[PDB]
Amino acid sequence: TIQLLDVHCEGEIGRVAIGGVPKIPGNTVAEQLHWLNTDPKGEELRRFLVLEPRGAPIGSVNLLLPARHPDADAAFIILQPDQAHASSGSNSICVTTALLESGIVEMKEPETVVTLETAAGLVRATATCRDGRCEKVRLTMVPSFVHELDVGIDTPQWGRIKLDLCYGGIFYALVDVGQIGLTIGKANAASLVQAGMVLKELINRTVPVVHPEIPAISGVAYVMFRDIDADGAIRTCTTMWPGRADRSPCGTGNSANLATLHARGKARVGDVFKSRSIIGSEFEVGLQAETEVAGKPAIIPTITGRGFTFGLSQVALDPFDPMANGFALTDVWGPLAGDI
Amino acid sequence: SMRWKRTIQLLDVHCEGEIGRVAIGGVPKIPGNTVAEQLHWLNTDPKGEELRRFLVLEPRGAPIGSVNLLLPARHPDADAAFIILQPDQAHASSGSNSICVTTALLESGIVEMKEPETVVTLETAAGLVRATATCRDGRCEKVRLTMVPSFVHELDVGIDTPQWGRIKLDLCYGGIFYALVDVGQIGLTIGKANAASLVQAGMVLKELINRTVPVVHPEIPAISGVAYVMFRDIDADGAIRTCTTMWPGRADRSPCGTGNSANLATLHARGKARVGDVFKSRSIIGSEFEVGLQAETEVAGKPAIIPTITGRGFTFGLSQVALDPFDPMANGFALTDVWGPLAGDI
Repeated sequence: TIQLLDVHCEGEIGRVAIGGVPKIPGNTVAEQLHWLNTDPKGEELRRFLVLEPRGAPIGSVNLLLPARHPDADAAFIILQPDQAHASSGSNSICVTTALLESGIVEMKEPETVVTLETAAGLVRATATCRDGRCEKVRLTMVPSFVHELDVGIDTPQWGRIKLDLCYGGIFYALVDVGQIGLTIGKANAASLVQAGMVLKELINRTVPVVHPEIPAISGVAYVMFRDIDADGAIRTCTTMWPGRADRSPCGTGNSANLATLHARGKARVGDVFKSRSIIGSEFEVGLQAETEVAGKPAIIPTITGRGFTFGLSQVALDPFDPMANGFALTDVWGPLAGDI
Repeated sequence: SMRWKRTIQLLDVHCEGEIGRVAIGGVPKIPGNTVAEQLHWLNTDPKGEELRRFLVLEPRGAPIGSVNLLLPARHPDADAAFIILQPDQAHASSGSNSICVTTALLESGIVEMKEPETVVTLETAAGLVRATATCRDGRCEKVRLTMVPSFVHELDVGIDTPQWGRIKLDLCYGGIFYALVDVGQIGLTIGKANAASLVQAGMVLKELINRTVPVVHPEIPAISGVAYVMFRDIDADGAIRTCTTMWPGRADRSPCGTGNSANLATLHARGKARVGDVFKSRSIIGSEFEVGLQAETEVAGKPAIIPTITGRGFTFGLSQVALDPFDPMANGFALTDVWGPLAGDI
């Protein structure tokens, strides 16, 4: 069996696999990510865990893996219906929360520094702990940077629109939502997701991207729509294949967006912003420092959010289930589910 | 992790792809001294809605699957009682979920497993369901349910629709009320590629029907309203192809036991099914049940039948959920991206 702690971060589910995880081939976490995304056994495992009947169209499964850096408490990789991913703020917060509240990592009060090894690098997480509860977690995200601002693409549905290509631990296309004639709110969840899936297909087909120093991280993962609320918060809706919205404000997406703000002169070291998701849940987003990635101007972002352990689950690793290969349908998985 | 926490313990089972989580420990006391009373309570009391919402909506629940609350048996012949929690309401009856419950009771050992066969009597708000389980080496391989008395209310009820014009449906009962609709009338076939469009049609029809076509069981007032619109067809091999659509908008993954029970009553009324007959039914994902006509009977003086439904349950995991009314999202939530077109009414 695989043992999971079921956690949500600002409404976004991150199941944290804390026991019974199989050995994942690779001498680095980046190699393990590559293996998961290329080997048939990697596909089999992911499908088994994420698709029906064992998985749901919402949430990710975070595989805890052996740390390699001596300062890392654990390593992890994020499993989703599309692929394995290197990075995620909401899931890093879920992993931190699970590690501390399970006692796998010793909880110190008022703060515990937890170090998570990802394919993108080490994520340093400062957890505010009180009375055995991990209340919130401030992530120091990996160096984030602009790939290109104001990229134009032709769309049959909305004509020419512009997006920012950028990196916040995985690659994003950021789109001002007014360009597709929608607004970010709950009532538009399906239509926003439909637009995001059209854009992701177009972008993935025509706009290849790879991290200049980490070959295993490539392609635009998600299209994130952005707007501004009246109180000044960065409103976001990250669209995820085969078609659903992130329930959290999106840590990696905010990290990538913060890099665009900094490039435009709209954010500076020391600034703190609020970001709000489609459901109104919130993160604090900070610009901690400037840096460089392979000669490119870059930043060190911070993402602060809360994790809530809501349950425990154990899944039988029985490959004889008649539904062991897993399935999905467009009723609840989104418009591209037929491609699963 | 859960130290110091109040939890509900569940066995996670699927029946032909349809998830039935079975709550076997830490279920709160549900007020009522009959199961029908407990069903009414869940569907009318604020605390009932609170509990259901907490368990079935995000972040704790997903848009697929049901939560089956095991409850004390009242009837002297019953081994256990249960009620089905879904995003729309609590429901009296479910074929797939009765199979999940039986599987979980027997494999956990809560009910003693006998080989080659164990009979488990489940008490529902609709009546007793006899579950005859084929068992071997500690596994409940498959379950034949004797369903509650099923009957026709009216065949070929006409209804005007803006999209498809006037169409016909059968109003009937298989442990809950159904509108059964030949799927050619909406210009779609039942298949995985049409899941979203079938569900959209099912929801339009459910809203129209619930507004204009009240129904109530003539002897069990707690069971009322058309629960589901089920689309039906016949495959090339003669299987009864089904797609039951569930509010706020998804398809049953199973062939639908209660829906097949209601459909079998319509076949019987049409002279197309007799005592002893057996049919196969297939779901939108191609999973299958055996559907039998065991006997004729009467419900409140009306002609009825006793159907059987045979399918397989499979325990895929265990889960525990913390009952924490102080979670900031204790009220639960849903969105139209994954919950279907009527999710905004949650």
